[PDB]
Amino acid sequence: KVFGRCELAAAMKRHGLDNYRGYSLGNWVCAAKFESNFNTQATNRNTDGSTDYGILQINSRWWCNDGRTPGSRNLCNIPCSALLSSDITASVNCAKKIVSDGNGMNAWVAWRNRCKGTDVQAWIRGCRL
Ligand SMILES: [Cl-]
Ligand SMILES: [Cl-]
Ligand SMILES: [Cl-]
Ligand SMILES: [Cl-]
Ligand code: NA
Repeated sequence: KVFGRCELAAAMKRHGLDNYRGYSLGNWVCAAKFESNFNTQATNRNTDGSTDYGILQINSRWWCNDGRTPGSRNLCNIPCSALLSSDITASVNCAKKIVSDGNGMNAWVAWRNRCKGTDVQAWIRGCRL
């Protein structure tokens, strides 16, 4: 599923991400835009052999099991394919664990390079929330 901007904002808000660990909703929407272009089915292979999955490009090296990343962990305790569903619940719960682990949203390279320090509220402007 390819979400619309406000559709995704509303789904993320319902799942508890607005101001989660101090990150306003616009941060999460911005991160999703530049990580996946709002596409739940996005995958990208990394040089170390891990793969990023889903709307928030969650990495198989630490967070989910895809059966092809030797020596990796599965800290969200999910198959990585669960992160590609049109239902973002799995991705959101896993993202909550990630953002709590210490480095906050810096875990997402696109957020660090393209959202951090910008007017992120613009990503939810106009939406009925
Ligand atoms: Cl915001
Ligand atoms: Cl772009
Ligand atoms: Cl594996
Ligand atoms: Cl933080
Ligand atoms: Na893994």
